[PDB]
Amino acid sequence: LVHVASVEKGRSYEDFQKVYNAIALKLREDDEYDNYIGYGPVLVRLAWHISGTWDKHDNTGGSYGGTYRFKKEFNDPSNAGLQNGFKFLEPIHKEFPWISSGDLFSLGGVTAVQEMQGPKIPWRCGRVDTPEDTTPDNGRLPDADKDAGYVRTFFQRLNMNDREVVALMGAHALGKTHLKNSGYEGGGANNVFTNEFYLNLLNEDWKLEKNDANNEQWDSKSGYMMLPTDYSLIQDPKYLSIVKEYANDQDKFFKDFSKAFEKLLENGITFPKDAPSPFIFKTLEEQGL
Ligand code: HEM
Repeated sequence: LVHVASVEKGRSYEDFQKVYNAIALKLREDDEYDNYIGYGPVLVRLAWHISGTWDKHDNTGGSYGGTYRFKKEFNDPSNAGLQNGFKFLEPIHKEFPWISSGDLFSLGGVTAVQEMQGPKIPWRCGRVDTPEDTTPDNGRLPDADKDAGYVRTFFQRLNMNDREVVALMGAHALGKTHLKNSGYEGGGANNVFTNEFYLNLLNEDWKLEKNDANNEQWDSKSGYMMLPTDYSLIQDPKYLSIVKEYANDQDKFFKDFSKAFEKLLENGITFPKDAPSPFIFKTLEEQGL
């Protein structure tokens, strides 16, 4: 099964920079969402969930088809809460009806990472909407109550190795969990992209507690939390080494995250040899906007 990137007709870097800018300006404007976290974190999660349905074995799922717009995927219990990100992106799509849904969802994640002071994430256009019958079934996104061996095996389906997994998980510096969405009680939250997920794993005094949904999570007195799958990264000796690396090298974390996140958002897509090079968008701050 082959999905060939097809550039939206006549569009070029400047068109997509305009879409980036509209997303970034709305991120600035709609600042009260989720107790003043803003929409950044949920847009990153949305980009990951529309990509994380991919299966390397048959090239089903993945970001290309934009299938999150269909009820089966929109209503996946694993996607609870992401409707907020979809609703955020609705006026963007109305202003720019030419961008494909997969391009918009993935660009939302890139824009959020960069605007939250994260690394530059190169981004490629050309995802094409596919029909409702191409929507992947529920159950392809990962469980949080599991251990390191589960995480490692899960991410093999996405063609990610240990370093790529530990880098991607650093996005859990962002935002919070919400009991009503996922059965996990949120702790201290931020909307600035840093390597503090790794520092928190290594430096906090973690206690294994039960939350009000009767699920186990790791909590600290500082008010931070970790899922069992997060904490597995310091229980497994191979993951632990990489956690320590990223805790001690911000730039390395940024560079590895940027590569893994672009890869995640591009899995499943065949780019023609003459496709445009990846775009690196300027932030609002870099543009003086
Ligand atoms: C084993 C892998 C993973 C598991 C089990 C997992 C699970 C979860 C859960 C349960 C939540 C809370 C949802 C809610 O209650 O609102 C969450 C939030 C989040 N996840 Fe993950 N996740 C994983 C990997 C990732 C990856 C790879 C990324 C992106 C690179 C990511 C980005 C985020 C973000 C940014 C949030 C915060 C959303 C918000 O504040 O609304 N996650 N994740």
